[PDB]
Order: sequence, then structure tokens, then C-alpha cells
Amino acid sequence: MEALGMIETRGLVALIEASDAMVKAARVKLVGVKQIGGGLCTAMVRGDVAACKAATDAGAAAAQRIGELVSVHVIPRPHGDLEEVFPIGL
Amino acid sequence: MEALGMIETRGLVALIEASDAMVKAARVKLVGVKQIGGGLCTAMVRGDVAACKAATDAGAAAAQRIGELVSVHVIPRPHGDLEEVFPIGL
Amino acid sequence: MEALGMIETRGLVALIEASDAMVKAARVKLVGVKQIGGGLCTAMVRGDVAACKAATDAGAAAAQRIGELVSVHVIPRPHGDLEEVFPIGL
Amino acid sequence: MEALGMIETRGLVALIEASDAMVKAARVKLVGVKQIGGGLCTAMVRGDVAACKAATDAGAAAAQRIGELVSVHVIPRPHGDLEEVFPIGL
Amino acid sequence: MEALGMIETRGLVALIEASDAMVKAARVKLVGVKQIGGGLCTAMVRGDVAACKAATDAGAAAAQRIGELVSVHVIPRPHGDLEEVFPIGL
Amino acid sequence: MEALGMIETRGLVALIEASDAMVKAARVKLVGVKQIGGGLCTAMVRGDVAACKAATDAGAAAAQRIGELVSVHVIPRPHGDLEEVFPIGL
Repeated sequence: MEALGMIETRGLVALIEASDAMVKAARVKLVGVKQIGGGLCTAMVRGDVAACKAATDAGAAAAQRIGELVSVHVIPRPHGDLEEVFPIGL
Repeated sequence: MEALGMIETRGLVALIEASDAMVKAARVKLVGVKQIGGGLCTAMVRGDVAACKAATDAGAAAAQRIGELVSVHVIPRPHGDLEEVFPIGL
Repeated sequence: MEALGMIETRGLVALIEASDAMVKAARVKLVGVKQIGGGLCTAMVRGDVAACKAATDAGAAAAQRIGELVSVHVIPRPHGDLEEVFPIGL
Repeated sequence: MEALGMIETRGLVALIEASDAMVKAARVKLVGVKQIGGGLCTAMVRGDVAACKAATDAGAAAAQRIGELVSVHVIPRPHGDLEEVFPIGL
Repeated sequence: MEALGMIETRGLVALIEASDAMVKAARVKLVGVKQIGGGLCTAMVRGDVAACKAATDAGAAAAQRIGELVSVHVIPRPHGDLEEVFPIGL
Repeated sequence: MEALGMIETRGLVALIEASDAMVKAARVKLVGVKQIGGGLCTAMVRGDVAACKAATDAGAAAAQRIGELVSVHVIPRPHGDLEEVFPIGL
């Protein structure tokens, strides 16, 4: 399965910038966004593991420049069950 | 009834990582996610007591590595009334 | 009229553990759960005064072990008007 | 027009107790409740001015015993326009 | 186009008192209320510039007496684009 | 493709003042407003790079005269994927 990269920010503008930086940094698809309240929002990308790492590294740094980064994480081999509960599928 | 395992984080990325660690660690069913404002989000799994303990321990440790773990708990025998009111059923 | 027991937590996992402990401690019916944002959620039970007291005492202890208790309270004889505006009826 | 009394708490349980104490303290009708996020919720009563003062005074003190009071206020002659935008009408 | 007056509070009671003071102070139309999480809520009125200024000054002072005033502002000639996007229209 | 300007505030009144200042500073179109909780709201404009820069500079100054600015940013050339996941299109 494709790897999963995620960036979480507090603020949508930082996430939109994170998302742009991600999809331009590597061969990843922006497959989902989720807001959970408290000002926290998450963007989800899929690609190969090396792609997700380069994508999320660019996006994290991009987000830090304009807003508040909360988390950045790659799961190389995300479990199939995750797709049913979170917006990570294509 | 099956046991109930729950992890609650502040931040969705910590929760996706916890949920991944959970379903990988033991044979549990990821049976829902719930947000309640303030950035708090909870994931629920059902399995036998041994599986829910193994799942939640794995998820807790994993969430803690990348974000804010709020709560982790197993209810070995959740009361039938809970399924009516909370999204712990299948 | 039935008494009303209720617990409010900051965190859903503490509320679910509290609710389980309530319906197991006394003969009370778990009638509603409400979320009002900022992470705050409330579980409401109905039964006789002694039952709601036993239940909410047990629920409060259960909750604060694993999460944050905001409020615990019994109203022995709730006014009819509460039922039209709050989710406390059957 | 009837006077308007309002209590705002951070926490629902405090508000439910405030509401019970209000309707038992004076000849007021509990006409509405509104949650606005951040944990803030508001209960609205209508009656004569003296009723709303006694109602809100009892409710305020009731709420302070079990939770966090945010505001308590009586408008003796609330403008007609308020009814269209807020849950204060009968 | 008509001028736009807005008051924003943290807390609904402060906002209801502000709105009351507004419609009583000048000939303005209360054209909506908006909540955005965190306890923040905004009331909007439309009238001529003189009326919106009179309204918002009255509301701001009144809200301050009983709660947390966050913002108060008049836009004499709000751009047509704003009505499309925000609930300032009738 | 059009550039994307955006401002995020904690407070709706500051965002409406910022948005007014944006559409009045340059040839941009106010295309979306998003709220994500915790009081955070975002306005999004489209136009050429120079226009979004002028707009967002003006909006950021206007926002901070009356409220709290969280983020201001221009993406000169946003990726197509942003449009499928965020409200930035026409």
C-alpha cells in the first residue's frame, strides 16, 4: 500500500500552505483534509515512503513559516482499516 | 460482549498513529472515531480483553511519541446501555 | 418524578468510563449524552435519588482516575421545564 | 413585554442546575437554551421583572456551587427584535 | 448600501445585552448572529452610518458592563462581495 | 492560474474588516470564508500575485487595528489539488 503523510496545524492558512508545499515537493496526492475543532486541522497525502517523507518535510517547514505546526508524521505501511475511519483513501 | 479499548488525543495525527498501532498490535475492530471540540478526538476498538489491552498499550505509546495523549482505557465488559448512547458498537 | 444524576467531563473517554460505572453502581438509566464544545461532555441518568447518588459517586471516581471531571450533581426532583429544554427525559 | 433573565455557564451541568433553581425560585418560564461553543451555554427565562431577578439570583448561586458561572443578567424590557435572533420567545 | 455595525463578545449574555442596547439606541436592523467557537459570537446590524455608530457604541458599553467585549466596528460602506460571503444581509 | 491570498483571524469582526480592506485594496475576488473552531476564521481571495499581495497586506493591517491576526499569506501559483480539498475556487 502507499505510504501516508500527515500535517496538522492550528490554523487553516498554515495548512493550505503546507498542502501546496507538500504536493509540489514530491510525488504525493493530497487525498484529504479534516478539521476536529479547537483550531486543529489535518491534511493527508499518499505516495511512496520517500515521497511522503520529502512531502511532509517540505510542508512542515512551510507551515512553520506562517503559522502553528502541531504534528507531522509519515506512516509507511498504514493499516487497511484506517481508510474506513479517516480521510486517507484515494 | 466484547471488550472496549479507547484512546483520546488532542490532535488527529496522534490519533491516526495510535489507531494504526492499535489494529497492528492485536485483533481488534476499529469501530469509530469521535471529536468533541477543543481538539479532543477518541478512537474506539472492540476485541477480547487481552486484545484491547495489547491494542491500547501500543496506541498509547505511539501517540505519545508524536503528540498529546489525553486518555487511554479498557472496559473489559462495557454495559449494554453504553452502546445505545456512545458509538462503540459495530 | 425521577431524580436526575449527571456527570460532566473534559474528555469523552472519561465520560464513557463514568457512564459505565454509573449504570453498574445503581439502578439508573443512561438517558442522554450532550456535547457543548471546548471538549466538555455530559452524561445524564434517571432513577430514584439514592440510585442517582450512588451512580454519580461511582461515575465521578471512575472519571477522575483516567481524565478530567468538570461537574457531578444530582437533582432529586427536577422541574418539568428541564425536560423540554434539556435531553434528560425518556 | 415580559422581562428576560439569562444565566451563562461554562459547563452544561451547572446550567441544568441553574435552570432548575430558576424555575423553582420564581414565576418564570424556561423558554430557551443556547450553546455557542468553547463550553459556554446559556439558559433564557421570561417573567415579570421581580420574578426574573429572583429567578436569576437563585440560578446564579446554584450554578456557582457546582460549576463555572460566566454571566447572569436581567433585561426588564427586552426589545422585540431580540426574539427573532435569540431563543427568548415563548 | 447600508452601513454595517458589529459587536463580538466571548459569551452570549454579553452579546444579547449588546444587541438590546443596539436596537434601542438607533434605527438599525439586527440582521444576524454568528458563533465561531471559543465562546466568540458576533451580532450584526445594518442602518445608516450615524445609526450604526450610535448602535455599536451603545452595545459596546453595555456588553462591557456584564461580560467580555472582543470587537466593535462599523463599516460605513461595506463592499458588495461581503454579503455573498458573510451573513450581513437582510 | 490565479494567485490565492488569505487571512486568518481569531475573531469574526476582524475577518470582516480584513475582507473589506482586501476587496477594496486591489482587484481580487473574495471566494470563501472557512471556520475551523477555537474562534479561528479564514478568508480567501483570488486574483493575480500583485493584487493578492496588495489585498492581503491591506487586510492584515485592517485586521490588527481591531482584532487578532493569526496568519496572512499569498500562494502565487496554487496547485490544482488545493481546489478539490479547500474552498479556494470559483
